[PDB]
Amino acid sequence: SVVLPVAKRGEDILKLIAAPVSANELNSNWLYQLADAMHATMLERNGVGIAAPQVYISKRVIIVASRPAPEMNAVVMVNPEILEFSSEMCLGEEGCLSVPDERGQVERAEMVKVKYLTLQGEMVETVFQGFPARIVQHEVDHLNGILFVERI
Amino acid sequence: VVLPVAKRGEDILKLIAAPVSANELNSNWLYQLADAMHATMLERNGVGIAAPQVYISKRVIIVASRPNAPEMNAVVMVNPEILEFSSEMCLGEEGCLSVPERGQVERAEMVKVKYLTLQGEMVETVFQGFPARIVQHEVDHLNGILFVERI
Ligand SMILES: O=C(CSC(=O)[C@H](Cc1ccccc1)CC(F)(F)F)c1ccccc1
Ligand SMILES: O=C(CSC(=O)[C@H](Cc1ccccc1)CC(F)(F)F)c1ccccc1
Ligand SMILES: [Zn+2]
Ligand SMILES: [Zn+2]
Repeated sequence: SVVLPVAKRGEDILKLIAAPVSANELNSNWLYQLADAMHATMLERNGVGIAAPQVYISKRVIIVASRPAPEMNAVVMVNPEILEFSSEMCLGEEGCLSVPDERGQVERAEMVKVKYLTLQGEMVETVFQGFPARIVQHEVDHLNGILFVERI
Repeated sequence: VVLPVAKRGEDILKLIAAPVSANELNSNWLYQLADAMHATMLERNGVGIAAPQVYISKRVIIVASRPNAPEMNAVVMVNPEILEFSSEMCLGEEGCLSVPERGQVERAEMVKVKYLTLQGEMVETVFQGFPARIVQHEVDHLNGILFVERI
């Protein structure tokens, strides 16, 4: 697997709205390869999530992978949409692979309901709670051109 | 896979693309990116393409001259760098997949270019005429410049 270089704060790739994955790209070796390189890069940097823009790819693909932090199976999400944010809020320390040695506290929704496509192109809707929810929110923020430092 | 192409107005096209790292050379990832760029260029009837045009902010281009012009084999260039521009200029009709306006643009008639192959071999070559325009156009994409800004 390839470990990819990661963009840092100050690079404007992080400030765009990433383009949706088109229909022809679903279930393609192009998309599987992209996701595998993201995944490998996330593991090599000890991240618990990653977004394509952070590897210079302005496409709506994220990975949510909470691990020590509670432990989940990693989930790849293509064109994710948060359909509902809870009004209940949780605060917690966040970091970012794109913002080396800078931590802060961000208020996030405690639960989100998210609709996304798998790499094959199947639609799934999943509710996230707690730390996994914060990860989803942070990564969707990356796809929209927002760093966490802007929500401190 | 035919990739969607960004259009003039989208910021992805104005960035300075980031160099491809050593780890990506000779990887299934890179070959797959180049294949997808190549297929996209063909489906849109282009003679070149640069990764930023398919939402990938990386310094990869293809140069693929053919009539409607010399016929060449498609060359994939990683981290290309123009080492020299001739002071001799030449004007030619250009179009762009991202500006779907044509225009008459002045280019260096000759360029000397260094790049990496997909396998990681470092290579140097000179281009003349239309292939040299194509190279200049695509390197401009890597530095956030569209041909309409040169008119
Ligand atoms: O490994 C990190 C480095 S940063 C990280 O994993 C971000 C994900 C994240 C961390 C904490 C809260 C929400 C999201 C990844 C980014 F920036 F690549 F998306 C980590 C930070 C805090 C707690 C546990 C682990
Ligand atoms: O299909 C086009 C439209 S554009 C095109 O192929 C651009 C490449 C180009 C064409 C002509 C001169 C210089 C560059 C592609 C771009 F934008 F991706 F780089 C075409 C134009 C002139 C000659 C042959 C074909
Ligand atoms: Zn981040
Ligand atoms: Zn162009």
